[PDB]
Amino acid sequence: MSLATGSVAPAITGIDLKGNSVSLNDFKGKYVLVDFWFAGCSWCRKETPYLLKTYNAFKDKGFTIYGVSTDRREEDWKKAIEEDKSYWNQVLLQKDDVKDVLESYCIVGFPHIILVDPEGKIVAKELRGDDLYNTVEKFVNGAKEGHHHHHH
Repeated sequence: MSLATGSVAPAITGIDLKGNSVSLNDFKGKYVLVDFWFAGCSWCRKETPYLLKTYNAFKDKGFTIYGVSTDRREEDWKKAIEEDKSYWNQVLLQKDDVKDVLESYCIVGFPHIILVDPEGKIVAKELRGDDLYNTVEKFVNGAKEGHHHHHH
């Protein structure tokens, strides 16, 4: 396929709540959940709760949800964050950046969720519902700790 599990993902250029251009490399030290969404997308608004739980539970473990939105307005992007109550790293995709980013990810449809590792590679994707949480938990949570004393 165009993209594959383990392939390096391009850098996204999204504007933060203040107005700074934040890239993917700036969070390139955690498992980055790249969510492609916008206020006009019906299904993204449905999986918001799952992402919200996932972000708050894994942010400290070593994970971060990078929500990329590029709706009609910045005001509406801000509005959508208030609507969804989606408290995570939301970025406003620059209208030109959208073109490259969406295309290059082999993206011609929405929604779409990909799991990027700290090395910026798409480890997994198409994670659905609570499974996106469960899959991050599946990998990072435990069973690789080793319990070197006996329990820890």
